[PDB]
Amino acid sequence: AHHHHHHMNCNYNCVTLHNSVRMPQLGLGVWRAQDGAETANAVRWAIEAGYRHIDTAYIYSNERGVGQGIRESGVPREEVWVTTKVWNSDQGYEKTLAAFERSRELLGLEYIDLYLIHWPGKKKFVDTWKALEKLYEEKKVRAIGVSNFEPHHLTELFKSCKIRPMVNQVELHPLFQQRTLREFCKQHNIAITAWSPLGSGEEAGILKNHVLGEIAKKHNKSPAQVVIRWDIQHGIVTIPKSTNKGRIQENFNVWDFKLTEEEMRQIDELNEDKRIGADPDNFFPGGE
Ligand SMILES: NC(=O)c1ccc[n+]([C@@H]2O[C@H](COP(=O)([O-])OP(=O)(O)OC[C@H]3O[C@@H](n4cnc5c(N)ncnc54)[C@H](OP(=O)(O)O)[C@@H]3O)[C@@H](O)[C@H]2O)c1
Repeated sequence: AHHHHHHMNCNYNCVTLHNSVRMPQLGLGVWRAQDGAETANAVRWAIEAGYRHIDTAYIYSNERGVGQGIRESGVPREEVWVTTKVWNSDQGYEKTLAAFERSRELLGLEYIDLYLIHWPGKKKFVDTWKALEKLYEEKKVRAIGVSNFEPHHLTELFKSCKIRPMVNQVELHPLFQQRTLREFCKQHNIAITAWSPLGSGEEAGILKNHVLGEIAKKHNKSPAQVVIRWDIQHGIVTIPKSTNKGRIQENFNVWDFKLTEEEMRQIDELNEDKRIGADPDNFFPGGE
Protein backbone atom coordinates (compact mmCIF):
# COMPACT_ATOMS: atom_id res chain seq x y z
CA ALA A 1 0.00 0.00 0.00
CA HIS A 2 1.03 3.61 -0.57
CA HIS A 3 1.25 4.23 3.21
CA HIS A 4 4.22 1.80 3.31
CA HIS A 5 6.18 4.35 1.20
CA HIS A 6 5.88 6.62 4.27
CA HIS A 7 6.71 3.91 6.84
CA MET A 8 3.46 4.40 8.81
CA ASN A 9 2.45 0.86 9.80
CA CYS A 10 5.67 -0.97 10.68
CA ASN A 11 7.87 -2.12 13.58
CA TYR A 12 10.81 0.18 12.95
CA ASN A 13 10.92 3.91 13.75
CA CYS A 14 11.76 6.73 11.36
CA VAL A 15 13.64 10.01 11.60
CA THR A 16 11.96 12.98 9.87
CA LEU A 17 14.11 15.08 7.54
CA HIS A 18 13.70 18.81 7.16
CA ASN A 19 11.58 18.40 4.03
CA SER A 20 9.16 16.12 6.00
CA VAL A 21 10.41 12.90 4.37
CA ARG A 22 10.40 9.94 6.77
CA MET A 23 13.65 7.95 6.75
CA PRO A 24 13.69 4.43 8.28
CA GLN A 25 15.92 4.58 11.32
CA LEU A 26 17.48 1.14 10.79
CA GLY A 27 19.02 0.04 7.50
CA LEU A 28 21.41 -2.55 6.11
CA GLY A 29 24.89 -1.38 5.11
CA VAL A 30 26.53 -3.26 2.23
CA TRP A 31 30.14 -1.99 2.19
CA ARG A 32 32.46 -5.01 1.68
CA ALA A 33 29.65 -7.24 0.44
CA GLN A 34 30.78 -8.65 -2.93
CA ASP A 35 28.59 -7.73 -5.87
CA GLY A 36 26.24 -10.40 -7.14
CA ALA A 37 24.96 -13.15 -4.89
CA GLU A 38 26.56 -12.03 -1.61
CA THR A 39 24.97 -8.58 -1.81
CA ALA A 40 21.68 -9.75 -3.38
CA ASN A 41 21.27 -12.39 -0.68
CA ALA A 42 22.09 -9.99 2.17
CA VAL A 43 19.64 -7.41 0.84
CA ARG A 44 16.90 -10.00 0.21
CA TRP A 45 17.38 -11.54 3.66
CA ALA A 46 17.27 -8.08 5.26
CA ILE A 47 14.04 -7.23 3.46
CA GLU A 48 12.57 -10.62 4.45
CA ALA A 49 13.49 -9.87 8.08
CA GLY A 50 11.73 -6.48 7.95
CA TYR A 51 14.43 -3.97 6.90
CA ARG A 52 13.17 -1.22 4.61
CA HIS A 53 16.42 0.73 4.09
CA ILE A 54 19.63 -0.23 2.26
CA ASP A 55 22.83 1.88 2.26
CA THR A 56 25.16 1.52 -0.71
CA ALA A 57 27.52 3.71 -2.81
CA TYR A 58 28.93 3.70 -6.31
CA ILE A 59 32.38 2.88 -4.87
CA TYR A 60 31.08 -0.23 -3.05
CA SER A 61 30.77 -1.79 -6.53
CA ASN A 62 27.52 -3.55 -5.59
CA GLU A 63 24.63 -1.32 -6.68
CA ARG A 64 23.75 -4.08 -9.18
CA GLY A 65 23.47 -6.62 -6.35
CA VAL A 66 21.38 -4.21 -4.23
CA GLY A 67 18.76 -3.80 -6.96
CA GLN A 68 18.79 -7.53 -7.62
CA GLY A 69 18.10 -8.25 -3.94
CA ILE A 70 15.27 -5.73 -3.89
CA ARG A 71 13.64 -7.29 -6.97
CA GLU A 72 14.16 -10.86 -5.68
CA SER A 73 12.45 -9.95 -2.40
CA GLY A 74 9.20 -9.17 -4.24
CA VAL A 75 8.49 -6.22 -1.92
CA PRO A 76 7.22 -3.21 -3.91
CA ARG A 77 10.15 -0.83 -4.45
CA GLU A 78 8.18 2.13 -3.03
CA GLU A 79 8.28 0.45 0.41
CA VAL A 80 12.11 0.35 0.50
CA TRP A 81 14.51 3.26 1.07
CA VAL A 82 17.72 3.25 -1.00
CA THR A 83 20.69 5.50 -0.27
CA THR A 84 23.64 5.83 -2.60
CA LYS A 85 26.54 8.26 -2.94
CA VAL A 86 28.55 10.23 -5.48
CA TRP A 87 32.18 9.16 -5.40
CA ASN A 88 35.16 11.51 -5.24
CA SER A 89 36.08 11.08 -8.91
CA ASP A 90 32.59 12.18 -9.95
CA GLN A 91 32.45 15.47 -8.06
CA GLY A 92 31.67 18.60 -10.09
CA TYR A 93 28.28 19.61 -11.48
CA GLU A 94 28.09 17.69 -14.76
CA LYS A 95 30.06 14.69 -13.48
CA THR A 96 27.70 14.39 -10.52
CA LEU A 97 24.58 14.48 -12.72
CA ALA A 98 26.13 11.74 -14.86
CA ALA A 99 27.18 9.65 -11.85
CA PHE A 100 23.66 9.83 -10.46
CA GLU A 101 22.22 8.49 -13.70
CA ARG A 102 24.72 5.63 -13.69
CA SER A 103 23.86 4.71 -10.09
CA ARG A 104 20.11 4.87 -10.79
CA GLU A 105 20.58 2.60 -13.82
CA LEU A 106 22.74 0.07 -11.95
CA LEU A 107 20.18 -0.06 -9.13
CA GLY A 108 17.35 -0.41 -11.69
CA LEU A 109 15.34 2.45 -10.16
CA GLU A 110 13.34 5.43 -11.45
CA TYR A 111 14.21 7.49 -8.34
CA ILE A 112 16.66 7.21 -5.45
CA ASP A 113 15.51 8.01 -1.89
CA LEU A 114 18.73 9.65 -0.67
CA TYR A 115 21.81 10.78 -2.58
CA LEU A 116 24.91 11.82 -0.63
CA ILE A 117 28.20 13.55 -1.33
CA HIS A 118 30.41 10.67 -0.22
CA TRP A 119 33.50 12.59 1.04
CA PRO A 120 34.00 16.36 1.19
CA GLY A 121 37.48 16.74 -0.30
CA LYS A 122 38.42 20.44 -0.50
CA LYS A 123 37.33 22.25 -3.66
CA LYS A 124 34.40 20.62 -5.50
CA PHE A 125 31.73 19.90 -2.88
CA VAL A 126 29.89 23.19 -3.39
CA ASP A 127 29.51 22.57 -7.14
CA THR A 128 28.59 18.94 -6.46
CA TRP A 129 25.89 20.11 -4.07
CA LYS A 130 24.39 22.27 -6.84
CA ALA A 131 23.91 19.08 -8.88
CA LEU A 132 22.17 17.40 -5.94
CA GLU A 133 19.86 20.44 -5.70
CA LYS A 134 19.06 20.05 -9.43
CA LEU A 135 18.32 16.32 -9.06
CA TYR A 136 16.04 17.16 -6.11
CA GLU A 137 14.22 19.87 -8.12
CA GLU A 138 13.76 17.28 -10.92
CA LYS A 139 12.18 14.80 -8.42
CA LYS A 140 14.85 12.21 -9.25
CA VAL A 141 15.80 12.01 -5.55
CA ARG A 142 13.58 12.33 -2.47
CA ALA A 143 16.28 13.71 -0.17
CA ILE A 144 19.83 15.03 -0.49
CA GLY A 145 22.71 15.15 1.95
CA VAL A 146 26.39 14.70 2.68
CA SER A 147 28.76 12.28 4.35
CA ASN A 148 31.89 12.86 6.43
CA PHE A 149 31.30 16.62 6.64
CA GLU A 150 32.69 18.52 9.62
CA PRO A 151 31.14 21.72 10.96
CA HIS A 152 33.57 23.79 8.87
CA HIS A 153 32.52 22.02 5.66
CA LEU A 154 28.85 22.52 6.46
CA THR A 155 29.33 26.20 7.30
CA GLU A 156 31.16 26.68 4.01
CA LEU A 157 28.37 24.90 2.11
CA PHE A 158 25.67 26.95 3.88
CA LYS A 159 27.14 30.12 2.31
CA SER A 160 26.38 28.79 -1.17
CA CYS A 161 23.41 26.43 -0.97
CA LYS A 162 19.72 26.93 -1.71
CA ILE A 163 18.66 23.74 0.11
CA ARG A 164 20.64 22.74 3.19
CA PRO A 165 21.78 19.12 3.54
CA MET A 166 19.15 16.86 5.09
CA VAL A 167 21.49 14.12 6.32
CA ASN A 168 25.16 13.86 7.35
CA GLN A 169 26.33 10.25 7.42
CA VAL A 170 29.42 9.94 9.65
CA GLU A 171 31.38 7.39 11.65
CA LEU A 172 29.60 7.03 15.01
CA HIS A 173 29.89 4.30 17.61
CA PRO A 174 30.51 4.06 21.34
CA LEU A 175 34.25 4.87 20.99
CA PHE A 176 33.73 7.87 18.65
CA GLN A 177 30.55 9.70 19.58
CA GLN A 178 30.90 12.89 17.49
CA ARG A 179 29.56 15.18 20.21
CA THR A 180 30.53 18.48 18.58
CA LEU A 181 29.26 17.53 15.12
CA ARG A 182 26.05 16.14 16.62
CA GLU A 183 25.42 19.41 18.46
CA PHE A 184 25.97 21.34 15.21
CA CYS A 185 23.68 19.08 13.19
CA LYS A 186 20.96 19.17 15.87
CA GLN A 187 21.07 22.96 15.91
CA HIS A 188 20.67 23.10 12.11
CA ASN A 189 18.16 20.26 11.67
CA ILE A 190 20.51 17.90 9.79
CA ALA A 191 19.80 14.23 10.58
CA ILE A 192 22.76 12.02 11.47
CA THR A 193 23.34 8.51 10.12
CA ALA A 194 25.97 6.40 11.90
CA TRP A 195 28.42 4.49 9.79
CA SER A 196 30.55 1.71 11.27
CA PRO A 197 27.97 1.70 14.08
CA LEU A 198 29.39 -1.59 15.39
CA GLY A 199 33.03 -0.56 14.91
CA SER A 200 33.48 -2.29 11.51
CA GLY A 201 34.56 -5.67 12.84
CA GLU A 202 36.53 -7.31 15.59
CA GLU A 203 39.69 -5.16 15.42
CA ALA A 204 37.96 -2.22 17.13
CA GLY A 205 36.67 -4.55 19.87
CA ILE A 206 33.36 -2.78 20.51
CA LEU A 207 31.22 -5.91 20.66
CA LYS A 208 33.45 -7.40 23.40
CA ASN A 209 33.28 -4.30 25.63
CA HIS A 210 32.44 -5.27 29.22
CA VAL A 211 29.90 -2.51 29.81
CA LEU A 212 27.99 -3.41 26.65
CA GLY A 213 28.17 -7.06 27.71
CA GLU A 214 26.61 -6.32 31.10
CA ILE A 215 23.80 -4.27 29.57
CA ALA A 216 23.22 -7.01 26.97
CA LYS A 217 23.02 -9.59 29.77
CA LYS A 218 20.44 -7.51 31.66
CA HIS A 219 18.20 -7.40 28.58
CA ASN A 220 18.96 -10.88 27.22
CA LYS A 221 20.14 -9.20 24.03
CA SER A 222 23.50 -9.18 22.25
CA PRO A 223 26.04 -6.34 22.54
CA ALA A 224 25.33 -5.49 18.87
CA GLN A 225 21.61 -5.18 19.60
CA VAL A 226 22.42 -2.93 22.56
CA VAL A 227 24.58 -0.63 20.39
CA ILE A 228 21.88 -0.44 17.70
CA ARG A 229 19.25 0.35 20.37
CA TRP A 230 21.55 3.07 21.80
CA ASP A 231 21.73 4.60 18.30
CA ILE A 232 17.92 4.44 18.05
CA GLN A 233 17.32 6.10 21.41
CA HIS A 234 19.74 8.89 20.48
CA GLY A 235 17.58 9.63 17.39
CA ILE A 236 20.40 8.52 15.05
CA VAL A 237 19.81 6.50 11.87
CA THR A 238 22.00 3.38 11.96
CA ILE A 239 23.13 1.16 9.09
CA PRO A 240 24.86 -1.91 10.52
CA LYS A 241 26.35 -4.27 7.91
CA SER A 242 26.13 -8.03 7.78
CA THR A 243 26.27 -10.59 4.99
CA ASN A 244 25.20 -13.36 7.41
CA LYS A 245 21.49 -14.29 7.49
CA GLY A 246 21.47 -14.87 11.25
CA ARG A 247 23.23 -11.63 12.14
CA ILE A 248 21.10 -9.65 9.69
CA GLN A 249 18.07 -10.98 11.57
CA GLU A 250 19.65 -10.37 14.97
CA ASN A 251 20.41 -6.73 14.15
CA PHE A 252 16.71 -6.10 13.32
CA ASN A 253 15.41 -7.49 16.63
CA VAL A 254 15.81 -4.22 18.53
CA TRP A 255 12.22 -2.94 18.81
CA ASP A 256 11.08 -5.00 21.80
CA PHE A 257 13.38 -3.60 24.50
CA LYS A 258 14.45 -0.22 25.85
CA LEU A 259 17.67 1.00 27.46
CA THR A 260 17.24 2.93 30.71
CA GLU A 261 18.55 6.45 31.19
CA GLU A 262 21.43 5.03 33.22
CA GLU A 263 22.29 2.41 30.57
CA MET A 264 22.32 5.13 27.92
CA ARG A 265 24.64 7.21 30.14
CA GLN A 266 27.00 4.28 30.70
CA ILE A 267 27.35 3.77 26.95
CA ASP A 268 27.77 7.52 26.39
CA GLU A 269 30.69 7.46 28.84
CA LEU A 270 32.58 4.88 26.73
CA ASN A 271 33.50 7.70 24.33
CA GLU A 272 37.22 8.08 23.61
CA ASP A 273 36.99 10.14 20.40
CA LYS A 274 38.88 7.26 18.77
CA ARG A 275 38.33 7.44 15.01
CA ILE A 276 38.45 3.91 13.45
CA GLY A 277 37.73 4.84 9.84
CA ALA A 278 39.15 7.38 7.42
CA ASP A 279 39.63 11.04 8.24
CA PRO A 280 37.59 13.62 6.29
CA ASP A 281 40.65 15.90 6.26
CA ASN A 282 42.82 13.70 4.03
CA PHE A 283 40.66 10.88 2.61
CA PHE A 284 39.85 11.81 -0.99
CA PRO A 285 41.25 9.12 -3.28
CA GLY A 286 40.26 9.33 -6.94
CA GLY A 287 39.75 13.10 -7.25
CA GLU A 288 39.75 14.49 -10.84
N1 LIG B 1 29.73 7.20 4.23
C1 LIG B 1 30.88 6.57 4.45
O1 LIG B 1 31.97 7.10 4.21
C2 LIG B 1 30.85 5.19 5.02
C3 LIG B 1 32.02 4.61 5.53
C4 LIG B 1 31.96 3.35 6.08
C5 LIG B 1 30.76 2.66 6.10
N2 LIG B 1 29.64 3.23 5.57
C6 LIG B 1 28.34 2.53 5.59
O2 LIG B 1 28.08 2.08 6.93
C7 LIG B 1 27.80 0.68 6.89
C8 LIG B 1 28.13 0.04 8.23
O3 LIG B 1 29.50 0.21 8.59
P1 LIG B 1 30.56 -0.97 8.40
O4 LIG B 1 30.19 -1.83 7.25
O5 LIG B 1 31.89 -0.29 8.36
O6 LIG B 1 30.60 -1.81 9.76
P2 LIG B 1 29.63 -2.20 10.99
O7 LIG B 1 28.22 -2.26 10.55
O8 LIG B 1 30.05 -1.30 12.09
O9 LIG B 1 30.28 -3.61 11.31
C9 LIG B 1 30.19 -4.69 10.37
C10 LIG B 1 31.00 -5.84 10.94
O10 LIG B 1 30.34 -6.35 12.12
C11 LIG B 1 29.95 -7.72 11.89
N3 LIG B 1 28.63 -7.89 12.50
C12 LIG B 1 27.49 -7.36 12.06
N4 LIG B 1 26.46 -7.65 12.86
C13 LIG B 1 26.97 -8.39 13.86
C14 LIG B 1 26.42 -9.02 15.05
N5 LIG B 1 25.12 -8.95 15.34
N6 LIG B 1 27.28 -9.72 15.80
C15 LIG B 1 28.58 -9.83 15.53
N7 LIG B 1 29.17 -9.27 14.47
C16 LIG B 1 28.40 -8.55 13.64
C17 LIG B 1 30.00 -7.93 10.39
O11 LIG B 1 30.26 -9.30 10.07
P3 LIG B 1 29.25 -10.14 9.12
O12 LIG B 1 29.04 -9.37 7.86
O13 LIG B 1 30.02 -11.43 8.95
O14 LIG B 1 27.99 -10.32 9.93
C18 LIG B 1 31.15 -7.02 9.99
O15 LIG B 1 32.41 -7.65 10.22
C19 LIG B 1 28.61 0.22 5.69
O16 LIG B 1 28.27 -1.12 5.27
C20 LIG B 1 28.28 1.29 4.69
O17 LIG B 1 26.95 1.07 4.21
C21 LIG B 1 29.68 4.46 5.04
